[PDB]
Amino acid sequence: LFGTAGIRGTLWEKVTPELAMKVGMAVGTYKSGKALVGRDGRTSSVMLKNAMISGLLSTGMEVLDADLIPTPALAWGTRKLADAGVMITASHNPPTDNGVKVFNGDGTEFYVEQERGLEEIIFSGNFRKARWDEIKPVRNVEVIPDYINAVLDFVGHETNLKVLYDGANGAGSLVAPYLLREMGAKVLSVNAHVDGHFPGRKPEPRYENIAYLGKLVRELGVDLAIAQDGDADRIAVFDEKGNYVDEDTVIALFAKLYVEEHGGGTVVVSIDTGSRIDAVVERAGGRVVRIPLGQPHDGIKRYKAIFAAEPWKLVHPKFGPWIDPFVTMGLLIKLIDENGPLSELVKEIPTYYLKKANVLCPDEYKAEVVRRAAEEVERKLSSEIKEVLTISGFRIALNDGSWILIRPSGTEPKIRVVAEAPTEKRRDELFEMAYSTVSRIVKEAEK
Amino acid sequence: LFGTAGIRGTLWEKVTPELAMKVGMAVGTYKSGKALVGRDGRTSSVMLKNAMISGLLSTGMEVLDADLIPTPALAWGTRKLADAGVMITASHNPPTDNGVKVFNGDGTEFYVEQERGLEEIIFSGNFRKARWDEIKPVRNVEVIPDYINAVLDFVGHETNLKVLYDGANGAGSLVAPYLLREMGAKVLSVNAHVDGHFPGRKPEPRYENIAYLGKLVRELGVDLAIAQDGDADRIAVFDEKGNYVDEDTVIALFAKLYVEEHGGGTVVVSIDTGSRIDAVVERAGGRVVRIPLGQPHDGIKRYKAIFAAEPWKLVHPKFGPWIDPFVTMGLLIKLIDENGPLSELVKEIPTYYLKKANVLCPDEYKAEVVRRAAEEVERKLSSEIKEVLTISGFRIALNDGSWILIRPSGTEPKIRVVAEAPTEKRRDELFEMAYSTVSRIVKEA
Amino acid sequence: LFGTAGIRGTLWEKVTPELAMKVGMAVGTYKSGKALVGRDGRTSSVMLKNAMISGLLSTGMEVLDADLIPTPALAWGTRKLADAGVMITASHNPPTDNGVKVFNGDGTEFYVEQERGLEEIIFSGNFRKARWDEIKPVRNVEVIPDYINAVLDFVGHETNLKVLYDGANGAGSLVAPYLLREMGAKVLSVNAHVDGHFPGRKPEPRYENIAYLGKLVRELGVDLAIAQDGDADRIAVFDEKGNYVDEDTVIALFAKLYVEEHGGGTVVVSIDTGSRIDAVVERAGGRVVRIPLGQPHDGIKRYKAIFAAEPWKLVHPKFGPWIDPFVTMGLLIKLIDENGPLSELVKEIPTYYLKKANVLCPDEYKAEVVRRAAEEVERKLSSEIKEVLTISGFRIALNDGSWILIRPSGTEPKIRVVAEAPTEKRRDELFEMAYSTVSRIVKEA
Amino acid sequence: LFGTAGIRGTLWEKVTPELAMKVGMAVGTYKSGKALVGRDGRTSSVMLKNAMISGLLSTGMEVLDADLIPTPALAWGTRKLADAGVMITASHNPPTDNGVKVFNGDGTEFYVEQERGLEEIIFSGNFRKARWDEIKPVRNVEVIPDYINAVLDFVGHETNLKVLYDGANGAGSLVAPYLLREMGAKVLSVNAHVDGHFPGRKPEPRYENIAYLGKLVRELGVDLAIAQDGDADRIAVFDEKGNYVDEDTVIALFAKLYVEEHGGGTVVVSIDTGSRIDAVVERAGGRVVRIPLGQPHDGIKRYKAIFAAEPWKLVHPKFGPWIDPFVTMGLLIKLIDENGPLSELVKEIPTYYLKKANVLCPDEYKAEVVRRAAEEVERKLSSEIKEVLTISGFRIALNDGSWILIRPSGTEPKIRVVAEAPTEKRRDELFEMAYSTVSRIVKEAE
Repeated sequence: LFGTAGIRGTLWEKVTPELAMKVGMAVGTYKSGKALVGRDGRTSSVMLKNAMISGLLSTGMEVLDADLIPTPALAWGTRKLADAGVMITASHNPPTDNGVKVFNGDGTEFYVEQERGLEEIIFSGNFRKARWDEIKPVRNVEVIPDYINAVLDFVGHETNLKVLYDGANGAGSLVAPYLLREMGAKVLSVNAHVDGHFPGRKPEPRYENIAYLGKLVRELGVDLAIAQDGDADRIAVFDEKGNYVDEDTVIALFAKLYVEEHGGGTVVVSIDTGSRIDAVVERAGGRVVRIPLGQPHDGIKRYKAIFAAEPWKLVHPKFGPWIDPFVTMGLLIKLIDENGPLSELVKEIPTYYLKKANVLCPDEYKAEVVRRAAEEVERKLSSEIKEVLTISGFRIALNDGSWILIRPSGTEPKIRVVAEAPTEKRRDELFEMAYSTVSRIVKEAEK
Repeated sequence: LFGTAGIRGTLWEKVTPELAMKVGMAVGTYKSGKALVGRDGRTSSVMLKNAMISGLLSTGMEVLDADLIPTPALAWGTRKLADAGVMITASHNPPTDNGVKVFNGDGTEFYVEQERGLEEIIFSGNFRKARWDEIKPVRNVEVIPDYINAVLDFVGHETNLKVLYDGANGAGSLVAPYLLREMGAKVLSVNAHVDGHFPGRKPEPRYENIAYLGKLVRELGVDLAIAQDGDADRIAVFDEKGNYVDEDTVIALFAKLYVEEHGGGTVVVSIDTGSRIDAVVERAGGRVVRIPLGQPHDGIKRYKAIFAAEPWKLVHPKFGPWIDPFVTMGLLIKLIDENGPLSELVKEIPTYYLKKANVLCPDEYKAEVVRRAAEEVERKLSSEIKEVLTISGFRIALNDGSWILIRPSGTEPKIRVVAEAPTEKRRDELFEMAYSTVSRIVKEA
Repeated sequence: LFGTAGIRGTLWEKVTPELAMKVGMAVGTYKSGKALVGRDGRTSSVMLKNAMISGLLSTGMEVLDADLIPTPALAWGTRKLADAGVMITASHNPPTDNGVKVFNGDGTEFYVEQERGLEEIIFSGNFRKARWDEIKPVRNVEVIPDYINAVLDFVGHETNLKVLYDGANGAGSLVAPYLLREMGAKVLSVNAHVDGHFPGRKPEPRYENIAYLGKLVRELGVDLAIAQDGDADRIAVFDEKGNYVDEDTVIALFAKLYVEEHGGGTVVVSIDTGSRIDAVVERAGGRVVRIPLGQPHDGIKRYKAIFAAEPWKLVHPKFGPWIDPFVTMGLLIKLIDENGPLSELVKEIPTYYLKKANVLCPDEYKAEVVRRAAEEVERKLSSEIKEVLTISGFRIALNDGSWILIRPSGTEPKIRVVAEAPTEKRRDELFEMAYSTVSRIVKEA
Repeated sequence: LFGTAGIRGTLWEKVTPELAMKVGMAVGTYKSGKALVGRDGRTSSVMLKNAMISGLLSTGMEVLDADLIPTPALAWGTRKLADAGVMITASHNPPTDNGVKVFNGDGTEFYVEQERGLEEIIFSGNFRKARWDEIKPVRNVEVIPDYINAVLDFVGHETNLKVLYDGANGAGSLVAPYLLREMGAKVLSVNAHVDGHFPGRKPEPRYENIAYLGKLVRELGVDLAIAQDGDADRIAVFDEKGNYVDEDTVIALFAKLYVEEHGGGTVVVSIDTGSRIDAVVERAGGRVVRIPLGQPHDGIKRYKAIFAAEPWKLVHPKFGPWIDPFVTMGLLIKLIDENGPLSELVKEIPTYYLKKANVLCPDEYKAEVVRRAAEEVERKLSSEIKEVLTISGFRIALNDGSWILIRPSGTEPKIRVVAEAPTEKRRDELFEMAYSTVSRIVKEAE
């Protein structure tokens, strides 16, 4: 059931009312006391929330119903109010899809160990049943105003910046515009009316889904563009010139800020974030530990990290251990007002050049093909190896700051192939090697 | 799954979230358009309503959420607003129980065809599945105030009577006090805070549960007492003396007034309602048909009748097809204001005397036992037999207005034994005979 | 505008939407930050709450709207949530009336200088005005469940008692029956549906408005009857024998309880409470001080008291400064469960005999009549005299524990007369002296 | 208290909680039965709505609380649900201001006679007071989804057009995006999160507040842009090329559509809508009658009109006697899908050239300066006069389709001066004559 980022899938195939009721029933067998429930704007979300609540109620848990809320606010509100938290969302997936994310009473997403717990209870049907006289009444709660205040107290900044905010027709529309305006920003919102058909654009704030914003920034005269996904756990940014600031740069900006403050410390990033981060962290005298994509919070506990991130998701541990783009965009505005325009701050981040691509493989082979292709690429680059990470596929780092990721995704039946180098010519050289080496090996096992 | 009146049963045994959702899914596979959804105050109802609503939504039906409402208001609202109605309730059962009642867009409970249809669909697992872009938002609706206005306009009576209302800690507490006050009634309410532990009393307004009201009537100086079940589709009444006005006298009163205004016409009642009703209806020039316990309005269509009833449950078809105790309490008060105290109006209703007991019998041998027992009673009394009905067990009617009913039960494993006579002796004789005939057959096989 | 415990009067006469708006304006000129807003169930209370809320918002205060909650829950919620509280209510006044009560961030009612401060601002019309961009959104808050949990945690007692709860169709109906149920009590409720017409009875839980409850306690076999007013700040109790436990007996029971645990300590009662409190407190080695009818907490601050009370209104300082009958309720159940049936417990209380009546008197002839009709009775009986109190009219205490009270009413044009003595004779002779001493000096002018 | 379109003003100066409570007390003295109450997103709207409901309750009226709703949804819901309608809004004014609009049970705005009735009642203090036992409980109602269903039913059109919707941070944002999506439109919204600070732009959809939209239309490849005000009773449009379609062109598309349908009929437009209406109405065999600003509904009963409009505000009598930009945007999409791109459709509208400015005049003179100036411009144009309307200021129509408006606004120390002509030279020449004539006569009385 759980992938890397919760339970996610297409309606009727994987995600059903029946399952959502099973997950509530399992959350109230594994955990007890109070459950904070929230949902995103998808057409199926109220249907799945009513199932979830039916499930949670059946176990004797007191349900606190927050209804339509961004995921971060559900994580924050869970810490403040509840013993467990449940979010109805498929985040960045199309409107055919929904899912469930589960949170603990400290605001952290479920650990791998806790997910397997919940699945064992679902597979067994061994659910805690309340007596009739232990079934607690639902309590409606209003979290967004408290969340917005907690984010303004944390950020401690006033602005006059003009800001373009793109809400993907999602839960961020009920929080980001108001937060920015409270800070004294002049907000021009796009896709900031909540709509589960995602009429504005595909909700995932990939560059190709939000490219129009770069043009909007120049015409409008804004200091900064901010885009989100449907449950607003992601953040994407454009500068005052309408340049897309890519995800590694956004992370590098904060990785530098955090390490320089502390005069050092551990930063934790995903296996698939690049050398912009190692570059600015080492120069300022801290270190980088890489972990699998999915659990940026996990790294904080293990490595005592001051900052953790994956592409589009930063964690601000002094605020709390959830991905918090509301903190992120608040602090990005403080960075600009305190140091000058965003395009000049991105110049102080070194250029690397990434090139990724999927290369299709059956799920039966997947793992064999990666293991055999990592060995071959290592051998061909043996003169240049700095380190091989094995924690999530194979990340091969080279002496000059280049690296290759060869990794199977947990879901789709294919292999992820990333290469990054300090030059375009070498981005191309290494990507070709990695791509074609995987391509050729795939078609071997396929005959 | 469906008995006489909805799906009922105990939490976790037969009634679950899983089933509540499958029923929603079934209703939205069998019908389309709008579902009006309501619940009573049991501790499990919001949980089941959540599951139900998930069900309904998954089929592309547009849910209207009326939340905590009495069943008659759900029936009325279903006719105003929706193509189907669903009610989370077990009406008069203990706090441990809940269930679902399903209504059509004209306000009638499911007919047997439609119950079976729904049962097949659940068994099949073949539920209609909306596409993501056909799942409809929930609409919250406030029914009670419009329901109250509709009763008030139908009854068209102001009053100054003092009324004692017992809402059985249930859904009636949100409606009857306010309808009585709007009519002019001075209401003293008991058990009129909503609570699914039913702390005040067992919710079923059987005399044995509501008999304290008798003495309360005396002290408080009230004209009338009204008592209800947890979803408020039952009504029981006490008079100004504090005397219980049993369920046939109540039906008799309504039978009498309906057959008079008309100048005759048909009155459908249950197979277990006795001769108080036959007496007033023939005297005022009308006829009585009988059906099985379940939906009095089945009768109305079938026997073009002007009134129908079972014990506690009266239908006023000029208003609508559903059991409507809110109409009943409004017309009882109108009756009294126009004609004089209730105790006076009940003297003008012939006495008969009823004794009833249940004899346990396995759900398996029920048809078998009755069969023999009834033909034995037919033989032992053959000189007197005026009529035998086989529609629900056997109702053996004698020449001297007496009768014996020997009926198999539905949701319990017992046979139901009843006698009505015009004397305490002729009663005691026909019952302590009829009971021991069934009793002795059950002690063989 | 303010009397002893709030602004109150007749709709359209003294209390208007206009006044309700000016008070909101005045509160948010005198204070800043957050205002918690609550109301009782009177017909006019939503109209005045809207006017009140418009007032507060206009000053830049952040309004927290609790809607329909009892006064104690508003005072409790104010301490938890806000810088000021506002209650729309006239507590025990008839349905023709409403009012406002203003609370501080610690949950105390308006102190006199706040009252005067507020009145000058209203007369002046110089109200703080928010700029457009400082008017704050209303926040809806659910207080009752949290207030219920706070009271349970403080009473620390589960029971199995049967209890008769009479909510005067008022705000207590949404709270008492559920607090009693979560403890384990089997609640039988009367007048426990909210109704601003107060159909059940006069909302003031005077013996003669709630008399009927006595013969009802016997009938149902309850261990205790509890009655409140419409805002539920008041409590009145009958025992399992259906004997009215008069209001000093209740006070004395808690007096005894609070002083015995402590080993002495001081007890603030109002000037018109009797010798029952004097006796159980001295006996237990504690000290009794009298203050005027108003706010019993003024006593806790001044005299570091462990317990304050007036007739029908107890304060439990360990919980909070407000009159809290939800705490009284629960500690009284815990008393009975720990020391036996209530009728027994009221026997361990000394008996005195009380009589009172009102003499109509113009406002300008109150200051005059009393002082000069008290000079007189002070001289006649200056043999016995143990102490005269003049802090609130004249209260003449004798050496045999007897006493007389002549007092000018706050909010009505009449002189109040009270006599109490250890004996049936000594009582009836004092009341008849003092009552006709006034009546006579009235017809001088 | 009432100006053109309801009671409007700056917070604390004219518009107060105490005023809003008086207006409620007045409406429940002038009218009986049920009152539907709505508001816009202004920071003061909840404060004034609470005061309004307090007033209305005090008179025994049954209050139906629709909360935050656009004005057109309030007029339609009033017709469905109630005997009176109240809207808390200052519509297009800055966030410093608020206001009250009142509506009859048939969904018409209050007539001048009805406004005086209310003002007298407010000025006398003689409000109907309910007895305690007649104060009715407030009923919360959900109008928007019923309203969207009625507009979709009335429009009878499915689409796949791309559409830029600009909600000006206002009540339109809760209806227009959903009504467009349900028609099949691919909606990209700007300023479609409600906020009383109007952070996106000034909510009045004059061209100069919404100029940026024309630029976004091109970049984004949209077929149509639609911009509204704060209460969404106004509509403004840009075509697929980012061309601002001016308010007379929008009215004219619809005058022509309505007059071609009926082969004739009367169209009622305000005194300051110009000649492109006359061109398409006469060419299809209909006639144009003019009335003053603010009363476009008054045309329907008075002149039996099939369509009525003033700049930004169109009435579709067959749906209701209120300004309904939701019906408008729906019918524009239907127009475009059935006839071709918007830019092509506006080419079939004859070109006139307008030029407007104000001239400062003390309130004490105003009337005198306009009367004298109009007599003087008439005489100078005497060889050319088609018609001179006096119903609101002086509108001087010439034989060639040109015209001059000289009008004192009934709320400000200035005189409004319009001139339109088939040609640029004639525009300039006629505007030069009228502007300078008025400008001179002002300073003599000084």
